[PDB]
Amino acid sequence: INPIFEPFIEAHRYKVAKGGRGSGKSWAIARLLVEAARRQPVRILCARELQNSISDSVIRLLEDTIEREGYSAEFEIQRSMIRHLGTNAEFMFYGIKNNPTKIKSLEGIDICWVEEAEAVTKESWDILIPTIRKPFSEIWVSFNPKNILDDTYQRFVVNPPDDICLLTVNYTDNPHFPEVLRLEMEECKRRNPTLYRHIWLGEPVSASDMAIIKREWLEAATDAHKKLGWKAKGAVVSAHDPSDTGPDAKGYASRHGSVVKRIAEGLLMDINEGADWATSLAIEDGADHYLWDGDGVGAGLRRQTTEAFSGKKITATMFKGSESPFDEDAPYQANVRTIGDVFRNKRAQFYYALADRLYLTYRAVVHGEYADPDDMLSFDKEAIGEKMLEKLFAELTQIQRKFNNNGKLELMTKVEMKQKLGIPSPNLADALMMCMHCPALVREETEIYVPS
Ligand SMILES: Nc1ncnc2c1ncn2[C@@H]1O[C@H](COP(=O)(O)OP(=O)(O)OP(O)(O)=S)[C@@H](O)[C@H]1O
Ligand SMILES: [Mg+2]
Repeated sequence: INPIFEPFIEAHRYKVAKGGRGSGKSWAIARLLVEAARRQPVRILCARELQNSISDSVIRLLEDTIEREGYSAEFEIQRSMIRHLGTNAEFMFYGIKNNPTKIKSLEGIDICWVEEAEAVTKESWDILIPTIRKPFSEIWVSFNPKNILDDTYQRFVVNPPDDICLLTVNYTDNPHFPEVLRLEMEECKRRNPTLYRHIWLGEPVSASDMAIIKREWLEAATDAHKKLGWKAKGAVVSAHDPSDTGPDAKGYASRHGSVVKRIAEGLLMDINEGADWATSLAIEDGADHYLWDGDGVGAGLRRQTTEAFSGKKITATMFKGSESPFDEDAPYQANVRTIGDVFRNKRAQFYYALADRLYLTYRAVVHGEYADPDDMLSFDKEAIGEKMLEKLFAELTQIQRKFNNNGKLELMTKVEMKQKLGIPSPNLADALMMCMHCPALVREETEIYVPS
């Protein structure tokens, strides 16, 4: 029984163990709760976010603990209950999302153990915590941190309650760390060091101090046009990131003026299938302007792209993020500082156009500061879909500035991100970034004109 957990023996309203995989927190807590039940007539609620069947709960772990220590003859074991025959202590097992009503009605709970608590949503906490209201009752929590902004992390680490005993552990704190897990761990440490730190050292995902777009801006910008009462006006712009020859999904983004309407991923496609997919989406979206990344495997797509739009007045622009910024000799607008003095290249230029729109939108939504909707950006959540919106947000928050020896704004490249961060190429984020750019001049009545 790892001495690190000794503080959980003392009385505290909150006992929270956070750590990486194989750290021993589950075995330690099960052991302590079993020893408590042997000695006090405690009612113990074992809760989790989702319990689709009893096998998803800790009941088996508790049974194994009982048998391991040789306490079997002291207990009654049923499908969904464990009871001590001497104290009448009782364990019960419920999923919060499954049985919210049952949970609210439970009486006399002395200890609540929330396991796998990283999955527990704010709404679940808000249901569960008020029910554990007996004087001297305790809430025990074990979790492997996910994102620093997830409720469980915010609730117990960043903005903690009174009387919390917080322990942080990892596999190095587990004197019984088994070989099978050690092998997985060392394998991971070598293959993906960043992932290893998250999984095995229990470090939550959080924003780099070099990140350019904050999660909270993206949350505010979600349906900002509904929140603030404006609607989409402008051209429809679509963009395609053809990715590479690797596994990473291709990307597509489309907006109608300041309202983003579609974020799509292209899986198991070659370069031509991907271009066909993306140009078809652009047509379906009624695009006036289409861009695609020409810096890599996309450099040869011009003919297929313009062919796909034949007969339709849709501009087609090859975006090369490595090029000097668009309009680089023009004055920069937030002796004269030019756009070219500020941005190293187009990739930086348009990622900052995106970030600037998002920040303005954030200040409008959250701080009530006025801004022209044309300068904002809103995500139409119903149109895009929660699933793809979340995928996009997870990529956008990883886009990082890097040091630049001429004091220009420059971002880590997709290749660098994969190498350093151990993540797939952020192709949805790049597709969205590219649709920030509108270099082709057009009118219903006129030619397409591409100044340069
Ligand atoms: N007190 C102990 N005695 C014997 N073996 C232990 C003990 N504590 C941990 N272990 C072993 O270490 C392994 C991991 O412990 P766990 O408690 O399951 O860690 P964990 O932090 O809950 O892992 P995650 O986040 O579930 S993968 C167990 O499967 C046991 O094999
Ligand atoms: Mg565990």
